[PDB]
Order: sequence, then structure tokens, then C-alpha cells
Amino acid sequence: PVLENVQPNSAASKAGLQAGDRIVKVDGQPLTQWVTFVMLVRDNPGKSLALEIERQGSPLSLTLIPESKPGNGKAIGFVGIEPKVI
Repeated sequence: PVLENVQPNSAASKAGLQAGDRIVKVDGQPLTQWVTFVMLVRDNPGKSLALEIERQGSPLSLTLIPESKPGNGKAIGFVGIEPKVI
């Protein structure tokens, strides 16, 4: 759960996230599946998510508040994160 990149002017940028950050915990829970993070974002626009990350081996606590996009019939949360390349 290593971010490939963070878009400027995004919720993730506001949270202080950067390319290369590893998401370790979400709301005090270990992040063991990338899809959990994706779902937390999509389903919780406007909610404050407490992140524990590792950045160059060191721990940081950050606050992420997904922004919204219209979706298609139901607005979704959106953070501006490019997932790791596959």
C-alpha cells in the first residue's frame, strides 16, 4: 500500500501524503488489503480518516478527509492518489 503519486490540490495533498508513502494503519487498524483503503475513501466523503504511514522508514500520523466527486448516481469520496503501478 505504497502510493505511486499524489495529485496536487487533492485531499491526499492536503493530508500531507506523498509519492512513496506506505499506508500502515487506517483508524488504528493495520491496513492489510489495499481495497480496504479504496473502500474507506469511496464510502466516506467528508469523514476524517486517521492514517499511520511510513515515510523513509519513519512513522508519521496524518489526517485524510476525502473530497467528493459525483460518481454516477451516488457521490463518492476521492483523494487524488495514484495506486502503485502493476
